[PDB]
Amino acid sequence: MNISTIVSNLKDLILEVRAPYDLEITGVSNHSSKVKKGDLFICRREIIPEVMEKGAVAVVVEREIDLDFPYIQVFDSRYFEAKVASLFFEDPWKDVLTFGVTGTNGKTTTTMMIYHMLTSLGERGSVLTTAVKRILGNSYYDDITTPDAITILSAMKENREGGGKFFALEVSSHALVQQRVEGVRFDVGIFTNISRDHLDFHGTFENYLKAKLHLFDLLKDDGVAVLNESLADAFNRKSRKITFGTSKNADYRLGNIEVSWEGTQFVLETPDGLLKVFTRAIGDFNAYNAAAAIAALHQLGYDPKDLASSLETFTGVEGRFEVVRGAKKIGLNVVVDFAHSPDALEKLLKNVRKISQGRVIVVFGAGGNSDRGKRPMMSEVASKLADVVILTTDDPRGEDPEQIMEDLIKGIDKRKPYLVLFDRREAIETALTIANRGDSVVIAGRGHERYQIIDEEKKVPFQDREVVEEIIRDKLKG
Ligand SMILES: Nc1ncnc2c1ncn2[C@@H]1O[C@H](COP(=O)(O)OP(=O)(O)O)[C@@H](O)[C@H]1O
Ligand SMILES: [Mg+2]
Repeated sequence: MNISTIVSNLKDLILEVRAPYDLEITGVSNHSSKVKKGDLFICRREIIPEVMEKGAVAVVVEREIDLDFPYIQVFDSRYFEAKVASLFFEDPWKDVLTFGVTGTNGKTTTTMMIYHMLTSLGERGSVLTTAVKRILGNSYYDDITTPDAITILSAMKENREGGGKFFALEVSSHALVQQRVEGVRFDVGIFTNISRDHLDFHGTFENYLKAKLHLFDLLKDDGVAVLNESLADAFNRKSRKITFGTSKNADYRLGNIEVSWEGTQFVLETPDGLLKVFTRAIGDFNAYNAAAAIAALHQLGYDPKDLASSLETFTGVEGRFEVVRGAKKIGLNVVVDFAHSPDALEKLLKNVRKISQGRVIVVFGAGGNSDRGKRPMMSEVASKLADVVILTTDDPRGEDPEQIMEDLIKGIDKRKPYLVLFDRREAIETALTIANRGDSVVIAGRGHERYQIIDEEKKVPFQDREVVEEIIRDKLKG
């Protein structure tokens, strides 16, 4: 990539070029920590001198630099980033069936199903969500809540070069703001749901919604919008719509949801046929995720029946309704989830409620340095929908843990039996003991998380699911 190529292709973003038509560019980077030699560095709104010695050929910037150094000055750094990136990796999206999945809820599950449902129906590609990155064959499991434009596009160019014709990507409501995914074009576009409350919230609801529709700008004029029925009319653009839902007039229409410890069983009316679907993952919410997929997928002449038979193998996402099926070995069934909203909490308990023929006991705490006030109402939820509530320490990052517990304690209905134990290890041990023949013990807050973060920097090992299994191995022992 010449600078001549950049300027040429992307001229209108660029305000002023003070740089040789020459400076071949070898890579792109956003953090100083990460600069290679020859890369172009993009300075987001002192460091300039630093990043140049580290080996930077030139630097993008939003205001006048005034330094001896080769620099493209742009109208909007962050946008520019996306766009450049798309070039330097050479638009990896044209060659690969790309999927973007946004919504308030169900991003990860829906994306992961797509992923699973393609590999499983034979095929090779790549997924990239919050919870699971699989870069080609590799499941490079690691640090992916802080990806930018370059990291995503990077990872789509491994996919294509390594010969996969599809990339399944979760489009965070966050990420549409960054503009992380602005240099992309998607072949399909799933929009799962939208909350009218004050979950996932920026402005009013219209600002909240509009920003989530933007995805469909970023959509190939070839490809399709896969929409929730309840958002039918909101679709302000002019492209292919496929609806799903329960209304009798949605393109794909899902029916008799039947959640049980074997999983969600539902019945989906495709607009050419009709079929049983069984996912193994538990939760009624899992039917609008499944439906959204069998739609998007089958909107490319994949035989439905066969797609539907895919979902059978899908056993949820690690840390999301993870049943410790290995607990029946005692006398109990145990659920690990990650719920850190009043909301996910409620959904969970209702589902364990439906599915559980017995008492439901809930171990949870709250994370340091999220909302301080959404805390006592998290307890409020659990105080209602659960027979016994065991309150334990979570990841009190910065926060002093006993100054979290106070905040949580207010929402507990003091009339019902609640129990407070500040050591997660003992909370869990206890709940297993006080719970009976065939009760359900649910542990929330953490999920697949691998350490408990007490100190900003000082953290001990604690895998929620595993400690459970540990205590069970120990009880059975004697
Ligand atoms: N279609 C849906 N409608 C309502 N709630 C959902 C849906 N899909 C998932 N959820 C719930 O929302 C929470 C987060 O969903 P998740 O699959 O993690 O998407 P995200 O990655 O956007 O959080 C989960 O605890 C789950 O119970
Ligand atoms: Mg998420």
